[PDB]
Amino acid sequence: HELYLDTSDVVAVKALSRIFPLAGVTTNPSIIAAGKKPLDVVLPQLHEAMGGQGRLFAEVMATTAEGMVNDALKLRSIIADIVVKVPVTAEGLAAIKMLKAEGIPTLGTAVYGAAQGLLSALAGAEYVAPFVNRIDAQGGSGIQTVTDLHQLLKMHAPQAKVLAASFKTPRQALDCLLAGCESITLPLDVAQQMISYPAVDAAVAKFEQDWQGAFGRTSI
Amino acid sequence: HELYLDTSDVVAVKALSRIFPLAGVTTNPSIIAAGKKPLDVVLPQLHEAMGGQGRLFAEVMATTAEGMVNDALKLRSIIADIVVKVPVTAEGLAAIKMLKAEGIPTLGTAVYGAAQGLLSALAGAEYVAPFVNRIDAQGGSGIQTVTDLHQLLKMHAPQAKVLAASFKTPRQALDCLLAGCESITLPLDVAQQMISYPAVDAAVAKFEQDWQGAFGRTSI
Amino acid sequence: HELYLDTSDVVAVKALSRIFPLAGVTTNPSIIAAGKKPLDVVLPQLHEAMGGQGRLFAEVMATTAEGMVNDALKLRSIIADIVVKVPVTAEGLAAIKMLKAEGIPTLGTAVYGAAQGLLSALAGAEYVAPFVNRIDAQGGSGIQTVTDLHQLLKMHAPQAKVLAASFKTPRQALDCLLAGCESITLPLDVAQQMISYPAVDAAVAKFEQDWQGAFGRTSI
Amino acid sequence: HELYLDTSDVVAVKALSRIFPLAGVTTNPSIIAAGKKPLDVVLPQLHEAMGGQGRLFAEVMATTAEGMVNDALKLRSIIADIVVKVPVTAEGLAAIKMLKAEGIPTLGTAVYGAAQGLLSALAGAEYVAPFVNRIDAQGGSGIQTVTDLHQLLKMHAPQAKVLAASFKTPRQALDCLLAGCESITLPLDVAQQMISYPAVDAAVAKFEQDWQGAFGRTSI
Amino acid sequence: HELYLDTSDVVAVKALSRIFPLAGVTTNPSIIAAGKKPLDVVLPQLHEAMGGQGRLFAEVMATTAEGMVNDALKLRSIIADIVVKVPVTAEGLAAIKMLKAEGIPTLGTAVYGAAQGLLSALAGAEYVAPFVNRIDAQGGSGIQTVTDLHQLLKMHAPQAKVLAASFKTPRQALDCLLAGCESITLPLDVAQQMISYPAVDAAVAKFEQDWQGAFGRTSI
Amino acid sequence: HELYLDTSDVVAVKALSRIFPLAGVTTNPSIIAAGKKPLDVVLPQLHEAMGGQGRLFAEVMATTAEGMVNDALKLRSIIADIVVKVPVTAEGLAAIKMLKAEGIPTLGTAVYGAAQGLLSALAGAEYVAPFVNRIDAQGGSGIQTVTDLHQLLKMHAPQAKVLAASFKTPRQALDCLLAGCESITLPLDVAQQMISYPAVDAAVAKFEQDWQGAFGRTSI
Amino acid sequence: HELYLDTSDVVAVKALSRIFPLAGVTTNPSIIAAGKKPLDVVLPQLHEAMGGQGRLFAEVMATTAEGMVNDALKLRSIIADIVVKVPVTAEGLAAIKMLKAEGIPTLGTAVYGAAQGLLSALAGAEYVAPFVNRIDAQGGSGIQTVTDLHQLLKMHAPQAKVLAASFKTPRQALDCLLAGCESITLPLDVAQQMISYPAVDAAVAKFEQDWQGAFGRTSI
Amino acid sequence: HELYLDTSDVVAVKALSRIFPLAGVTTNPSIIAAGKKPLDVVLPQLHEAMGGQGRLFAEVMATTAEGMVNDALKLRSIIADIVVKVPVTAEGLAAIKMLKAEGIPTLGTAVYGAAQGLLSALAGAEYVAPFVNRIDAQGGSGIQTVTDLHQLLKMHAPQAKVLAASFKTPRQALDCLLAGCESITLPLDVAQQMISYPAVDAAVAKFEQDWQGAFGRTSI
Amino acid sequence: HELYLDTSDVVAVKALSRIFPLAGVTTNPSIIAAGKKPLDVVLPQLHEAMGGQGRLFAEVMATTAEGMVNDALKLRSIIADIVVKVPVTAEGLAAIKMLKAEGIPTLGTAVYGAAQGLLSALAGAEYVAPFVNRIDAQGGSGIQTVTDLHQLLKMHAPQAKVLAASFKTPRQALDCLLAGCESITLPLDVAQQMISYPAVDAAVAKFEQDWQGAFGRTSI
Ligand SMILES: [Cl-]
Ligand SMILES: [Cl-]
Ligand SMILES: [Cl-]
Ligand SMILES: [Cl-]
Ligand SMILES: [Cl-]
Ligand SMILES: [Cl-]
Ligand SMILES: [Cl-]
Ligand SMILES: [Cl-]
Ligand SMILES: [Cl-]
Repeated sequence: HELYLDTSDVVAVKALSRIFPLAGVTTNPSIIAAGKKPLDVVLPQLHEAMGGQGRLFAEVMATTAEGMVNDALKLRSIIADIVVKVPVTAEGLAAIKMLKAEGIPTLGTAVYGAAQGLLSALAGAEYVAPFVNRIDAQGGSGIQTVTDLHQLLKMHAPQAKVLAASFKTPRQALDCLLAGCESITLPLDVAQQMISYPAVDAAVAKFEQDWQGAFGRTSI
Repeated sequence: HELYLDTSDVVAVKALSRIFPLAGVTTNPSIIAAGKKPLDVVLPQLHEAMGGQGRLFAEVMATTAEGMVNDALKLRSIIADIVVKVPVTAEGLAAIKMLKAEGIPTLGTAVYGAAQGLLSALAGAEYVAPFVNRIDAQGGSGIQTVTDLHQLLKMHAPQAKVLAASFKTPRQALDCLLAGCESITLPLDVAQQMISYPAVDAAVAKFEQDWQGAFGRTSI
Repeated sequence: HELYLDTSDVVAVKALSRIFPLAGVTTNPSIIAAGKKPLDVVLPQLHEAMGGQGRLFAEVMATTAEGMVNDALKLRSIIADIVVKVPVTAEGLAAIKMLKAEGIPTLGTAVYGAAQGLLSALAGAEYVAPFVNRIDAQGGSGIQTVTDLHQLLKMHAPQAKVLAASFKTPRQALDCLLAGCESITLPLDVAQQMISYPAVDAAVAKFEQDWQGAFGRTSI
Repeated sequence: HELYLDTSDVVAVKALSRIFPLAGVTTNPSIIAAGKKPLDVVLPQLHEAMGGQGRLFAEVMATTAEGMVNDALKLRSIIADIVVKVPVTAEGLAAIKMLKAEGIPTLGTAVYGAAQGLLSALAGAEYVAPFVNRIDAQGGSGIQTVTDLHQLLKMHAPQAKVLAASFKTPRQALDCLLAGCESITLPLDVAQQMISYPAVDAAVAKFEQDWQGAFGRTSI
Repeated sequence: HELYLDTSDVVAVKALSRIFPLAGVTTNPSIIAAGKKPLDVVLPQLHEAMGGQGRLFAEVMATTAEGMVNDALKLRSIIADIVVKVPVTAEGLAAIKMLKAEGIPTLGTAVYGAAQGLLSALAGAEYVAPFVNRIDAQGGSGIQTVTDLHQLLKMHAPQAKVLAASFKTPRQALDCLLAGCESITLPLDVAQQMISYPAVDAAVAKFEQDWQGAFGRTSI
Repeated sequence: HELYLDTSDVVAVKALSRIFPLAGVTTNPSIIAAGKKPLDVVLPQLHEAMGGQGRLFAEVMATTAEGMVNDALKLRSIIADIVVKVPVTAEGLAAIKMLKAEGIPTLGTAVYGAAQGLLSALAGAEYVAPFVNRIDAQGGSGIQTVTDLHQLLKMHAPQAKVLAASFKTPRQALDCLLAGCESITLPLDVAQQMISYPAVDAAVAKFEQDWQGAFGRTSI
Repeated sequence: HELYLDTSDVVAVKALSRIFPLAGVTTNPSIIAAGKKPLDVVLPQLHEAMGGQGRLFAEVMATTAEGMVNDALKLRSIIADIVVKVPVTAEGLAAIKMLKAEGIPTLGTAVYGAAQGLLSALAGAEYVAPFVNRIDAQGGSGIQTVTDLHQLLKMHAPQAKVLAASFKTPRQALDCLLAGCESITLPLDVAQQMISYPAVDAAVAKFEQDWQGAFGRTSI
Repeated sequence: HELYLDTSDVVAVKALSRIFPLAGVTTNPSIIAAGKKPLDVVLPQLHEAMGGQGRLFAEVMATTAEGMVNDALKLRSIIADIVVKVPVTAEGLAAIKMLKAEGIPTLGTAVYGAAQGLLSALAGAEYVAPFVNRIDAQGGSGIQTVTDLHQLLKMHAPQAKVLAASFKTPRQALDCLLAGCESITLPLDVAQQMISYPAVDAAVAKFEQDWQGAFGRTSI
Repeated sequence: HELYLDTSDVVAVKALSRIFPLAGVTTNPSIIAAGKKPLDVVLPQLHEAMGGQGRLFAEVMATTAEGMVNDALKLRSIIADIVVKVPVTAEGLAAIKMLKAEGIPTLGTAVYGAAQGLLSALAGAEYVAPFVNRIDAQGGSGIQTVTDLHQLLKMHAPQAKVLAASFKTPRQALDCLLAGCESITLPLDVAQQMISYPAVDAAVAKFEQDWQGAFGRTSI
C-alpha cells in the first residue's frame, strides 16, 4: 500500500515524514495555489522535505491534449520521475494515451464516476484518483464509487491502482482502505486525526500510572 | 478489457479513436442500414478510421445455416480478419458450429437469455452479445441476464467472452462492467455521456480559478 | 399511484390518454421549448387533450425567490389548479416556502440527491422529482437516490410524494415503482415500450391461431 | 423531522432562515466561544434572527449535578423555552433526572456510544445528540452508533429523539437521516453544501439555454 | 425498558440510584452469599437504598416444586411485592405453574437455551433471564440465545419479557438491548463502564478549554 | 402457543403434565400401535392423565373419504371433542371438506410439502402437521418446509395453525418455534432433553455451594 | 460443460445434433420403454444418429448388485464405451463399487437428495444425476438439491460431476447451470424452448426490415 | 472425504462395508460398552470386518495425562495403527501434546465448542470431533459449532480435520458435509436412512413398471 | 496460529505451558506492575518457565521516538530475541520506523482503531494488537475493529499479523479467531474458561458410567 500526503506545506511534510510511512506527496492546482509558491520552487522543496525518497505527483493545467503533454514535459523537467496528473475529460483521455506512448507515468484525476475512472486506466494511467468527499458532498456515495472503481481496475485494467483522494474525515479513508484501494492521499488534518485518539492517550496514561505505582517512576 | 463503439459513423470513429482506448468497432444490420453505405464501402472505411489497428464485427443476413456460412465468407472477403456475428437461433447455432470447423471467428448475437448465450459459446462463438436494453425494455432484467451469462461462460465455456451491447444509459454499461464482462460496445451517445460530467467540469474550473487567483493566469 | 406523461406533444397526449390511466401531464422548460408553443397556448391544449380531467405541472424560470413566486402566479393565471415546479436551489427553497404560505401547490424539481429532495418537501413541496437518468448518466445511481428519497419522505415529510422523472428505459421506471414512488412521469418512448412486447404479441397470436384451428374464425 | 443549524453566527442564521425550513438553532460551548458573545447577548439575537419562531438549545458548564441544574435555571432565565443540553456523564445523568422532575426539557449531549445515549433518554432527555464525526474521526462508526441509538430509543424510550450532530460532510447527514433520526443539526458549511450542486446548476442552465433558443429570452 | 442492578451492595445501590434510571435490583444466591447478609436483612436494606420505589427479585433455593413454593412465600413475607426467581428445571417449571395459580409473579432463571426460556414463560413467568456470559464462556452464543428467546416470547408468550443477565462487558449488554430485551440487569462494574468514557471526558474538557479561552473561566 | 406431547404413554403424560404447560396430547397410528392398548382404552386414559383439560388428537385409518368420515365418528364416540387427524391425500382432502361441513375439527397430517399442507387448511383443517424429521431424513429441509408452510397459512388461510411434528432433536423443535409455528407436539425424549441441561445443573449447583459457603445450609 | 439430450427418438437426435453442441444422449428405462425399441436396436441407432461422436448412457434393471453388474456387461457388449446408470440404492451403491473395481464408468441415478448423490460419487460414480423436476414436483427444491450436490462433489469427491436431469421448464435447466453443474441432459421439449424465443425472432425481423428499407432486399 | 461408521457391531460393519465407501470405524466408551466385548476382542474383529483396510479409532479412559498416554500405548498394542481419541479437557490437551511428541496420532473428542476444538488441533490432534447432536440437544447450534470449527482449522491448524460425530438425523450430517467437514462418522440408523428413500424406491418401481409394460419383463 | 498468554505470573506460565500449545508470553506495563518484579528479573524467569522455547513481548515506556528506541535496546539486552511493543501514537510510529531500520521486531500496541493499526504495520510492525475489550467497553465494536484490521493487513501489509488482546470472555477470543487473527494473547482467567466446560465434563462422566456398567470398572 502506498500512503501519500495531499499538501504543498513543506514544513509539515518534513515533520510528518518522520512519523508516517510515506510513499510521497500529491499536489493539485488548488493545493499549489494555496501554498503560493510556484511549481519550480515548491516541488523540489517537497522532494527534499521527504529526504529525496518520496514520489511526487502534480497536475497539468492545459485544456487540449497537446497542451497537457507540453505541461507534462514541463513538470518532468522540474522533477525527473514525477507522476503527471491529468483530469479525466475527453482531452485528458487523449493526453493519457499520448503520455503512455511517451513512457511518462500518469494519474487520472478529478474522477467522479467509476466508468470514467476505468477509461483513464484503459488509456494508460497507472493511478486513478476518485474525489471521494466531492462525490459524498454532492449527493452521491464516494465509497460506492471507490468500491466499484477498484473492482473495475482489478478485473479490467489490473496494472492500474486506485489512489483515493479528497477527505474530510478518517472514516472515509478507512472505508477506501477496506474497499481495497492500493494507494491513498490524505490532507494534513485527516492524517493527524488518524494518529491521535483520546482513548489511546488514556490507555498510555494508565500504563504510566500503574508503572509509577509499582516502581516509583514512569521510565523503564 | 476490449472496448468497442457500436456505429457505422466513420467521421465519429476517427474523432473518437483519438480519445477512447478502442479495441475496434461493431456493426449490425440496423446500424449499417442507418449509415446507408454498403458493407464493401463502409467496412474498409471504418478499418481505416481506426488506423488499421481495430477489430471489426459485422452480421450475417441469411436465415439458413448454409446461407449464413456464405454470408460469412462474403464478409471475410471484405475484411480478412473480421469477426462474424450470427444471431443465436436454431439455424444460427448450426452456422456457428460450421464456422468453428472452418476456423472463422464468430460472435453469437441477438441474445435475450443466458442459456441461449451459453449455447452459442458451447457451439464455438468467441463472443456472446446480450441485448441489454432490449431485455430491460421488454420487462426483464438486462443486468441479471448479463450477470448470469458471464458466470455461465466462465464456468462452462471459458474461452468465450461476453460482449455486452444495446445501451440507452451509462448506468447499464457500468453494471455490465461490474458484472465482469470482458468486452462491451457502446453507441456514440452513451460513450460521449461517459466522458462528460458537469461535476468534473466544475472541479476543473475551480482548479483554474484558484490558480488564477494565486498566479494571475490559468496556464502552468 | 399517479401516472403522468412528460411531454408537450398534444397529439400524442390525446392518443395515449385513451390507453393509459393518466393522472395528467408534466412539462419542463426543455419540453416546452422543444414544442415551440408558448405556455399560454400549449397548457390549455394539453388540458383539453386529457378531456379536462388531468393535472398539469409547469416550471418557473426566474432565478430569485420573488421572481419565482411571480412566475407561479403567471402559471396559475393560465391553468388555475396547475402545480408549480420549482428547481431545488437556494432561491428555489425560499420560493417553495413562500408558495406554501400562499397556498399554491409545488413540486421540487431538478433533484440530483436525496437530502436535497427532502429539503424541498420540508419546505412545503407536495411532490419531489429526482432526475433518475441524469443521475445514472453522470456516474451515480438514480435508483439508489430514488430509493433513499422515498424512504426519507415517508419517515420525515410524509405528506410529500416522489414524482420520479427522467427515463431512457422502462427498467428505470420499474425500479422506481418497486422503490415505492407514489407518482412517476414517463417520456413518450418509454411509455410506449412499456405496453408493447413481442412475447405478448406472440401469446395473443397463438390464442388466435388455436381459436381459428378449432372454430374456423378468429372472432368470438 | 426537525432541522437545526449548529451555529452562533446571527447574520448567517438570519440569511439562512429564509432558505431552509428551520426548527431552530443549537449551540454548544465551543460554538459560543468561537462567536465571542456571551450567552445573554447571543441567545436573544439568535432567537430574533429566526423571527421568534425557532427553538434554541444551549449547554451547561458545571461538573456537578447540582451545578448543572443551576446552569439550566440561568439558561431558562435568558430564553424561557430553551432546551438545556447536558453532557451524558455520571453527574450529567443525575442532572437529567433532576431536570425531568423540574419539568425542564433536556438534551443528552457528547454521546459517543448508543447505550450511553439510551441511558440519557431513560433518565428523561427528550433529545440525544451523538457526535457523529467525532466517533468517525476516532476510529469508530458514527453511522452505526446513530443507527443503533435510534433503534434503542424507538424500542426502549420512544418519547426521545436522536438529534444527530457533528458533521464534516453531507454524506454523514444523509446517512443519519436514512437511519431514521427525527432531528439533526448542521454546521453552516455542510448545510450550504447540501443545497449547492454543480449538476443541479447545469440542469437549470440547460433549461435556460433551451428556453432562450426557442423564445429569445430566459424569463417566463 | 426496565434497567436493574445485579447486586447486594447496599451502599453502591444508594449511590448509583441517584445516577441511573433504575427500575430496581436483582439478586441471586451467589450475589447474596457474596454480600454475607441474610435475606431478611439485605432485602429491606436494598428496598430502602432505592427510596422504596424499586422492584426487587430474589431466588428460591429448594429443589422440589413444593419446597420452591414455600421459599416463594418466605420471600414474599420479607418483601410483599418481590418477584420470585425460579431456576428453569423440571421442578422449577412445576413451581412456576403453581405460583401462577397463586398469583405470585415469577422470573425463570438460569436459562442457557431459548426453548428452555420459552417454556418458563408458557408456564407463567413474567420474566425470563438468560445467563448471557455463561453461554458465551461455555462456547455458545449468548447474543444468539437472547435474540432467539426474545423472538420466541414476542410470538408465543407475549406477556413475558426477557431480563438479560450475566455480563462481563458493556458490548454484551448493548447487543441484548439491540435484540429487543425489555429488561436487563447489570453488575456494578459493567454499569460503571457504561457511563465512563475517555473520549467523552475529552469532549467535555475541550468544551471547558474553549470556554476558558474566550471568557476567562470554565463556569457559565 | 399450544404445546402437545406426542405419545400414548399414560403414566408419562400424567407425570409430565405437572411440569410442562401442556395444551394436550397428540397420537398417531404408530404411537397407538407401540403402546399396544386399543383406542377406546387409551384415549380416555390420556384424557384423564391431563386432568380432563387437555385437547386430544387421533387419526383415521380408512382410505376413502366416506370411510374416513366414519372413522371420525368412531373417534368422536370415544372422545366427544377430539380433533380428527386426516392424512393429506386426495381422499383425505375430500374427507376434510366433508368434516368441515359436519362441524368436526380436523388436522391435516402426513404433510411432507408446504403446498400440500396449505391445501388441507383451505379445505377446512384447523391444524396442519408437517413431519419435520421425515422431511429431514429423506434429503429435504424440514425447517424450510415448516417456514414456508407457516408463511402460506398466515397469508392464505389465517384461521389455520401449523402443528409441527416428528422430531429427533430439540434443535428441530427450536427452529420450528422460531419459524412461528403456533403449535408443536414433542415426543417424550425430545421434551425431556429440552428441560435437562448439564450447564444448567452446574449453575444451580454453584448457587447451592455458594449459599452453603456463606450460610452453612442449602435452604433459604 | 457436457450437454446431453434425454431421449430415445432417433430421428430427433439426428436433426438436433446438427443444431446443438451435443456431448451425447442419455436414456433411462421409461425413455427406452416409450420408444418401444429394445436396447440392442435403439442404442446403436442413437450412436449412429450422432455420427459416432456422442457418448451414450443407459440404465441397469436388476435389483441385486451382482445382477446390476451382469446388466452392465450386457450394456457394454451393445455399446463398448457406454456409461452405465445405476440407481443409488443400497444394492446400487454396492454395484457402483464393483463396477469401479472392473473399470466400467458409472452414473449414479434416481438421486433425490444431496447426501445420497455424494455417496454414489464416493463409491466411484463419474456422474451423479439428481431428478430435479421430481424433487420440485414432490414438494422439495430441486435447485437447492443440485446446488448442495455440486458443492458436496467439488469439496468431497472432486472427480465426479453433476449430470442434472428431469426438466419441465428451461428455468430449471438455467438454475442448474448457474449452480455449476458440469453436465446436463435435456428432454426434447425443453431443449427446443431454449433456442426459440419470440423476442429474438422480433429482433431478427427488425434487422431484416431495416436492411430492406435501406437496400431494397433482405439478403447481404 | 473420509466416511466412518460409529459402531462396535461387527456383523453390521461387515454387511455395510460392501455398500458404503468406508474409510473405517470409530468407537467410543459408550459404543464399546453397548457391544459388551472388551477392546482386545472387538477391535481386531472390527479390523477384520473391513477386510483389513479400514482405519480404527478408540478412546482412552484415564483422567490424567500420564494415564491417557498409558491407555494410548495399550490401544496401540491391540491395533498397531489405531488413532487414539482423547477428550479435550485440560489433562487431555496435555496428553495430546505428549502423544504428538511420541508420534502417536490422536483425535480430540467430546468437543462442544469451536475454540476448544481448535486448541486440540494446535496441540497436535489430526482429527477433532464435535458432538453435533449433543450441542443441538443442549440448546446450542451443532451446525454453527461445526461451521466455526472447520473454518478455524483451515485458517489456524490446517493439518487437522473435523471428524463430525453424534447424529440423530441425516440432515445434521448433510449440514456438516456442506460446512466442509473432511470426515464424518455415522451411527448405523442414520447411515441406513441416508441410503433408503420412499421417493427413490417409487422412481425405481416406475422404471420397472414402464419396462414391464413395453417388454413383458422387468429384467434387462 | 500463535497462542500467547498475557501475564507476568511465572508459576502459572510454567503450569499452563504443559497444557496449552503456547507460542510464548506477552507482557505490558500494567501486567508487569501488577507482578511487582522488575523486567530484568521477570523476563528471564518467564523465558525459563516456557523451557526456553517461547517468544516474549514487552513494552517501551518512553514518550519520544528516540527514548523508545533506547528502551527497545534495553529490552533486547535482557532478552536477545524479544519483540518490542510500541504504543501506536505519533512518536510510536516514528519509533517503529526507526526499529524497522535497525532490524528489531516490533508490535504496535494500544490499538483502538483499524486505520491506526494498519499505520503501525506499514511503518514496520510485525504484529498489531487491538485492545478488543477496551473498544467493546467504550461503546464501540472490538470485533468489527479486529475484523477490519485483519482485512487491512492482509490486503495492504501482508507481512504483519493481528495479535488480538484484551479479553473478558472466551466469546471475544472466538470471534477474533473467526475473523482470521493469526495470533492472540489470553489472560489466565479466559484461557482457563476456554478449556473447562460443564457439558464436556458431563460427556466424560457418561462415558465412565457406561464403561462401569458394562465392565465393572472405569479404567481401560
Ligand atoms: Cl487499487
Ligand atoms: Cl466476459
Ligand atoms: Cl413517494
Ligand atoms: Cl430519532
Ligand atoms: Cl423482552
Ligand atoms: Cl402456525
Ligand atoms: Cl458438477
Ligand atoms: Cl475438516
Ligand atoms: Cl492476522
